[PDB]
Amino acid sequence: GGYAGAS
Amino acid sequence: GGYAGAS
Amino acid sequence: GGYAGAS
Amino acid sequence: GGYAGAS
Amino acid sequence: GGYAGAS
Amino acid sequence: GGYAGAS
Amino acid sequence: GGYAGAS
Amino acid sequence: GGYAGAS
Amino acid sequence: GGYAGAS
Amino acid sequence: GGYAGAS
Amino acid sequence: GGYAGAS
Amino acid sequence: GGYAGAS
Repeated sequence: GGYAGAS
Repeated sequence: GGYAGAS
Repeated sequence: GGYAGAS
Repeated sequence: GGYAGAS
Repeated sequence: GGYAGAS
Repeated sequence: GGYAGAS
Repeated sequence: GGYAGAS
Repeated sequence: GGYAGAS
Repeated sequence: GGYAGAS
Repeated sequence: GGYAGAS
Repeated sequence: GGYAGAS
Repeated sequence: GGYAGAS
């Protein structure tokens, strides 16, 4: 499983 | 901003 | 399962 | 944000 | 079984 | 089993 | 940030 | 900034 | 089993 | 598993 | 920063 | 700056 975020 | 993920 | 959000 | 999981 | 949520 | 979260 | 894992 | 990862 | 996190 | 971040 | 590991 | 790694 995984994830990615950007702000 | 944004977020995504899965498993 | 998964998800994505953006603001 | 988000969450996912399973078994 | 499993689940996913996003807010 | 597994999981993934992102905030 | 994010987290993922499984067994 | 951003973050990503997986397992 | 394993894991990964990023902040 | 792995990760990458940038600010 | 980030962390990962497994066994 | 940035960081990356894996195992």
